[PDB]
Amino acid sequence: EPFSLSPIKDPQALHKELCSKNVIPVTSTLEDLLPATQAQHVFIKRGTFHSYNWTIKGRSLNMDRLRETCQSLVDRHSILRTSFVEHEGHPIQLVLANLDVKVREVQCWPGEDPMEVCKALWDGKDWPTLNVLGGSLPVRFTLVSCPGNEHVVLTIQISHSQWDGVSIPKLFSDFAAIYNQTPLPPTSDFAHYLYHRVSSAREDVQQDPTFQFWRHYLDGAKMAVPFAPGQTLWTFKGIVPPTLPSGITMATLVKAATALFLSYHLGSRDVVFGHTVNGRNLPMDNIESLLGCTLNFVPLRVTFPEDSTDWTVMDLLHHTQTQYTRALSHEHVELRDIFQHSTNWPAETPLSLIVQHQNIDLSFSLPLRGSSLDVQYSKFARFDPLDEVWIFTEPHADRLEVQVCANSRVLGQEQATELANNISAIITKFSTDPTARLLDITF
Repeated sequence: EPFSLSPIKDPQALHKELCSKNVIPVTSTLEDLLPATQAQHVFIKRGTFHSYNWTIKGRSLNMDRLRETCQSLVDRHSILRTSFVEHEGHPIQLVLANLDVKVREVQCWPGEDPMEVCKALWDGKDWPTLNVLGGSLPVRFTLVSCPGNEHVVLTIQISHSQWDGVSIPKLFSDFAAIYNQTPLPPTSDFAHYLYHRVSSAREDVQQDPTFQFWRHYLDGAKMAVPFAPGQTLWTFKGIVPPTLPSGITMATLVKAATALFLSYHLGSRDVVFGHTVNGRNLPMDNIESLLGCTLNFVPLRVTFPEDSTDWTVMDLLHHTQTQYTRALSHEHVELRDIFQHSTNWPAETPLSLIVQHQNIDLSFSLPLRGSSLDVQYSKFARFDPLDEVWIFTEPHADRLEVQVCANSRVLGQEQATELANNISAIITKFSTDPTARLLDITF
């Protein structure tokens, strides 16, 4: 039932207020109002904002159909017609309906490159004036054309509060299908994910198997805390794609390497750090395909035995993997709720290190139908960490790329290079000799 999770006594008054301030269209209606998730808020606070860019070349392009497909795409997915604002200091999402999609359109001078126009608008105003919590719809479309309309760039702007690695290819395949006039099966939206989470929660938190699980999982844990800490720095290190032992995933290999790294530097046999889970293990219709950000950042605990047990790399890999798989049915709840209900830690305790293995599409396509129609993908992206360090790993065909992303005040360039180097060295060492004794590992 709509508005059943609204923290606002009167949602319609808020919508009317936004319309009268010319923030959202006056003819829109308010379909729902829900809290934004902690993960959505993570991305918003970090200015996480993308332009997904499609360069379309050929004589077959139908500009009117392209335009109407933008409208139909937004009709289909309510997350794309969502507006975000803050109240009582914490973020809510307003799902709009009766929303007219208006495309920003540019007809270029002869010889003027459409992508260069897109880049100028991006750098000159689109991301520098971004203010997602002001309520302006983050999802909006731009169409930049050369005089013959046979060289065109279509862009889709979007906040990472509105997509994730699993579902962004569905945005593109739905777009193509709508343009190609292929019917699509009905789908659920992000609001329905949120309602389903609440329906599976027990009213008495003490009786909730998920918070019982996290209390048990984290029992006796102490999470290390960085000492007090510029610009966003990305640092990359590529290695030969690791050979996986049977039954062990690439994500496990990366997270086990990170755990060993931390055990050494912290002088600890019991480490807790953050990692990204996809949040799509909830039993609900269309969980695999609904569009939105169901990502979660949750604690991963790795506990090493005493030296006498003489663990091998394989023992660590198996343990690390089950320390993830144990939590699958419980991984969808708010981090601050895990900390409030299942630990003695302050609810607003942040994760200071987050490991995210990208076991998602690394390449994208928009298969628009036409005799002569070439479509090429590219993107612009903003992302600015706060006090945390991110480690992303991308499993390409010719390399596993270890990426470190952190503010230079938190992790200086020489330090980030060393982190990426050490983590990648451990991954390769684990891969090269999975039967090695942990006590014998150096890096």
